[PDB]
Amino acid sequence: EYIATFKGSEYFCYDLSQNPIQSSSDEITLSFKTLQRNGLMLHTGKSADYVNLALKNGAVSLVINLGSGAFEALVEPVNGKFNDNAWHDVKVTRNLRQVTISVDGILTTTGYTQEDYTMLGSDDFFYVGGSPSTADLPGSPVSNNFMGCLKEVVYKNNDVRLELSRLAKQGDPKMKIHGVVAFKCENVATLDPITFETPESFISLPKWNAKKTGSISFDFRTTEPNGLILFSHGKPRHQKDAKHPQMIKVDFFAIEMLDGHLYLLLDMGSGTIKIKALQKKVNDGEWYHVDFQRDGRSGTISVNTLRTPYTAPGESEILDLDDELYLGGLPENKAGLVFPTEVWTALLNYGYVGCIRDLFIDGQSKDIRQMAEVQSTAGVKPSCSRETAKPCLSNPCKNNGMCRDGWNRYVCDCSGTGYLGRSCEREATVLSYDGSMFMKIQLPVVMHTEAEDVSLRFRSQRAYGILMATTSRDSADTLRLELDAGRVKLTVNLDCIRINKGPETLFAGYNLNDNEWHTVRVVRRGKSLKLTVDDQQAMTGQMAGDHTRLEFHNIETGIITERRYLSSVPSNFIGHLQSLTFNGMAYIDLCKNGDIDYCELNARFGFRNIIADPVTFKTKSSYVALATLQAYTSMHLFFQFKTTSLDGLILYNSGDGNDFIVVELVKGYLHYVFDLGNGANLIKGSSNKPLNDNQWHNVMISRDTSNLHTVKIDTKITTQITAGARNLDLKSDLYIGGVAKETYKSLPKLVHAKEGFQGCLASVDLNGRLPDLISDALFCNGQIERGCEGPSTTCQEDSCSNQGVCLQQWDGFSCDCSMTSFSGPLCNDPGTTYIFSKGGGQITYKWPPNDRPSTRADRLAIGFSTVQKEAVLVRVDSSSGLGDYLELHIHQGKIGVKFNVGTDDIAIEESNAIINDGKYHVVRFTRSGGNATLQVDSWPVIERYPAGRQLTIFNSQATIIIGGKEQGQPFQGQLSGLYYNGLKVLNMAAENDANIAIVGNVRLVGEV
Ligand SMILES: *[C@@H]1O[C@H](CO)[C@@H](O[C@@H]2O[C@H](CO)[C@@H](O)[C@H](O)[C@H]2NC(C)=O)[C@H](O)[C@H]1NC(C)=O
Repeated sequence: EYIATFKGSEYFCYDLSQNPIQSSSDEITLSFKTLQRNGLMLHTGKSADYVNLALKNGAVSLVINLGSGAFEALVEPVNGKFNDNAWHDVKVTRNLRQVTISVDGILTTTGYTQEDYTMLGSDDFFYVGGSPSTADLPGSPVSNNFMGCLKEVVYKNNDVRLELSRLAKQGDPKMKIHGVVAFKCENVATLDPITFETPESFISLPKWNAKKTGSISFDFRTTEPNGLILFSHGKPRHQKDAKHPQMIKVDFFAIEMLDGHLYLLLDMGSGTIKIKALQKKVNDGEWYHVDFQRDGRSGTISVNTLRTPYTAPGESEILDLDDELYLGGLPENKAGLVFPTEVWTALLNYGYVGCIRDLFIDGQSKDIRQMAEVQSTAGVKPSCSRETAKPCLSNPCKNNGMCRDGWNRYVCDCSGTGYLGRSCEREATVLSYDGSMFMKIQLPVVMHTEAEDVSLRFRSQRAYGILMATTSRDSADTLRLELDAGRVKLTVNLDCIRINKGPETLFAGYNLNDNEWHTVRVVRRGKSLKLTVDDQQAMTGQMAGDHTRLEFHNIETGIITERRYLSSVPSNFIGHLQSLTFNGMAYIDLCKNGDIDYCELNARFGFRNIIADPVTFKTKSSYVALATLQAYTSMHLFFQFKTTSLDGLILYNSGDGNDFIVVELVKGYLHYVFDLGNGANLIKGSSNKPLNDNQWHNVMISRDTSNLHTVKIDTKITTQITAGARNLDLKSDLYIGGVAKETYKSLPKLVHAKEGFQGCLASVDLNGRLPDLISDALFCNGQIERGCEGPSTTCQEDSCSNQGVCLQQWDGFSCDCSMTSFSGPLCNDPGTTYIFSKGGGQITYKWPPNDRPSTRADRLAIGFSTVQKEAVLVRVDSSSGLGDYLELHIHQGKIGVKFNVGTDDIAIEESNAIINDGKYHVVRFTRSGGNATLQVDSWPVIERYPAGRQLTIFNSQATIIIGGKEQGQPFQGQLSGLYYNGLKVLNMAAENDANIAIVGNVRLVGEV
C-alpha cells in the first residue's frame, strides 16, 4: 500500500523530458483523504496539451485538453461530501478523445475533447499533490495545493506505466520531492481561524513572492463597515510625481473595506485601480470567501465565487513587492513603510477588526493562529465567536456620545460632546484664541491624502475667522474650515499644472456666531465632500477637476501662519476650539498632554471670556481713522466697549449721496443709525440700564442679504427689516471713537453725537477684518493708548534696588540685574549663593570644545563675604597652550583683578575699601581689550588705561573655576550671584548644568 500525507506546502515532481508522455489511450487511478474543499491532486503539461485532476469546492474536477478544446467534468457529492476525511476513489479513462471519470467505482460521467485532436503530448513536468503555482498550470480550476492523504497514484498509458506513489517512496533520480516529505497515513490536518479584536492589531506576513503571477485566498467575517484587510508595497521609484515630488511613489496592492464595501487596489507602476469587489455591503457579520488571481496586467477578484474583471493601466506586468506584507492593519512608525494615497483606510487609521481564516499565498496554506499569533501580537485571539449580546445595551458611551455596535466591542463617537477617549470619559481640552494666537501642528513627515475625516467644536462671537486649515510649505493647496458671514465654509483648494477649477466649496449652518459651541464634521472621500454642522442635515458636493491628492505640512488653527503663496487669507480666529480631530488624531489634547512634541502654539488652554486687544481712547476727541468699511453684500460688525460716559460717537463711515453708517452712545443707550438709500433709520440696541457702568459690553450689529438688521447688546437681540436696496460701497475713511471736531456740526439726520467716545474698545471686527486700532490707523487724533489699564509703569530714581539698571519696555519697566549680585524682578532677591567652608571647594564651568568664547570685552560681577586676607574667588583660563587668563582675587585684605590677554599682566585693585570684613560686598569688573575698570559696592570706579601696544582678545576661554583650590589659595566664605559675560555661573551650577563640576566642601544655600 502506497499512502503519503501531503503537508500542504509540499508536492511531488516527475521529469518527462528524457521520455515524453504522448498518448492516444490512457488511464488514471488514486484514493484520496481530505478535510478541505479544494486542492490539486495532480496535473501534467503546458500550452494546448494537459490533464488536470483536483477537488473544486467539494467536487472532483477533471480537465483534459489533447490540443484543441478541453473536456471538463466535475463529479458531484452524491450522499455526503467528499471533503469528509474518508477514503474515496478516482478512476479516469481515455480512449482517443473519449473521457470517463469514475468515482469510488460508481459515479460515472462521459464526454469528449473538442475539435479533432487525439494526442496528449507533455514533455515538461508531472505534478502530484500541489505545484510551484497552481492557479497557473493550464486548465486548473483550483489554486490550492493538497492538504491531507493521497493513495496509490498511477498513470498507465499504452506504452509506459508511470506509477507515481511508488516511485516517490522507493526513490527515483527522475522523481523530485520538492518541500517537506511524509510517508504514512491516519494523519489529520486543520488550521484555526482568527479574530482581530482591535483596529491597530495586525499580523506580519512572509514576503509574497509574486512577479508576473500570484494568487491569494482567505475568508473573512465582520460588522465593521471600514477597515484595511491586506496591504503591501514595493520599493520607492525614481519616477516622481509632477505635482508632488515630495510624495513617495511605490508599486502595491491592498484589499480594503470602506462602509461595508469590499475593495481591491493595485498599482504596478502606472496608475491605480479601484474595484468594488461585490455590489452588496459585506459587513453582514457573515463569512465570505475571497479569491484574488493576478497575471501581469489583468486579474480577477472573487467573492464567494463571484469574479470581477480588472486590467490595470499602462504596460507594467510585474507587481514588485519586497519584504513584509501585512494582515488586519499597519504598524505605527515602521520607517520604510509608505502609505500610498489611493488607499483610503491606511490613511484614515481604520485597521481591520473582525475574523479571518484559511489563508493561501500563491496556492500555499499559511496558518495564522500561529503566524505572529503565537508570536506575540497584541489584540488577536485564537477562535472566532460572535457575542449575541448587542454591546451598545452595555449602555457604554457617556455624555450623549453616539454608540456604534461594533464587532465584539462597541465604539463611541465622542466628537460632538466635549469628551474623548474610548468611552467619552475624558474632558476635552479647550484652547482659547484672542485674534493673535495660533496653535500649529507640524507633522513630523509630510502628509499626502486623498481622503479625510476632520471634526472640531468651536464657539465665537464673530461671523468670520479661521477654524482649521492644512497647509503646505510647497504650494497653496489647503483643506480649510472657516466662519464666513455666520456660516461654516469648507474650501478645498488643490492648485495648478496642464496650462497653455477655482476653489471648491461647501457651506453649512447660519448664525453660528452666537457664542454657543457648535460641532463641525468634514468627511472627504476623493472628489466627494460632505460637511455638516451640529445635527443639521449634511451638505454635500462633488469636486470636479480630477485632482484628488492633498499635501500638507501643518494643521493650523488661530492664525494661518504658513501662507507663502497667498497674498491674502481668512482672518485670525477669536473664540475657543475643542476636540480638533483629524484622521482620528485629537491634536489639542495630544499637544496639551505632551503626547506629541511637534505641536507649537501661543493659544492659552482653558476657557476664558476674551477681551481681544483692548485699546483706550483717552479723551472724547481722540479717534482713529481706518480704511473704509467693506460691507459689500452683507455686513457683520462686532466689538466690545467699556466706558463711563453717557454719550459719544463710536463709529462713523459715509458713502455716496446720503449713504452712511453710525454707531453711537446716547444717554447711555446704544444706537445704530444708518441710511442705505432709503433714508435714515435708528435702531436702538436693547438694554435696561445705561451702558456706561464701566463694564465691558458686547455689541453685534449685522445686516444680512435679506436686509434684516440685527442689533445685539450683551444677550439681547433686536431685529428690524429694512427696504431692499442696491447695496453700495461706502466712501469716506472709517472713523472710530470720534470724528474731526468740525464734523460733528453736520453729521446726519438722527445722529445725536456732538462728541467722540472716551473709554475702551476691544475685539473690533469690521465685517471680517480685525484692525489694529492703533497700528493700522490712517491718521489718529489725540491719545489712543494700548491696553485698558492706564499707562505702562516707567522708570524712577528708586526703581531697581541694588544698582540694578532700570530699562523701559513697552509694557512697563524691567531691571537688568546682571552686574548686581542679585536676582528677582527688582534686583532685590538674593542671587544664587554658595557657602565655601573649611578646607576649600571648587565649582568649575567647562565650555564644550567648540563654544570656546574669545572676547574683546568682558564683564564680571559677583557678591561675596569673607574673613580671608588671601584668596582666589574666580578664575577664567584660556585652553591648554595660551597665556590669557582673568582672575578675581583678594590679596592683603583687598579685592582685585589681574589678567593677561597676550601682552603684559594688568592689575587693578580696590585699595581703600575693607572687604574681609564678614559683611556682604559686591565687586564689578569690566574690561575692554587693554583698558579695564573695577568697582566695589559704592566706591568710585577704578579705571586702568595701559599705554603702548596692547593686544585685546582673551582667546579661546576654556574653564571658569570658582574657589581657589587650583591656584592653591582656597576661598572660604560665601560667593553669591556671579555673572560672567552672559553666564550666571551659579544658577547654572544650582541647576546641574552638565558642564558644571562641583568638588570639595561647598554647599548651595536655601532661600525665602
Ligand atoms: C583705552 O583708553 C583710551 C583713553 O581714553 C582710549 O583712547 C582714546 O579713544 C578716543 C575715542 O574714544 C580717541 O578720541 C582718543 O584719541 C584716544 N586717546 C588715546 C589716549 O589714545 C582707547 O581707545 C581705549 N582702548 C580700547 C581698546 O578700549
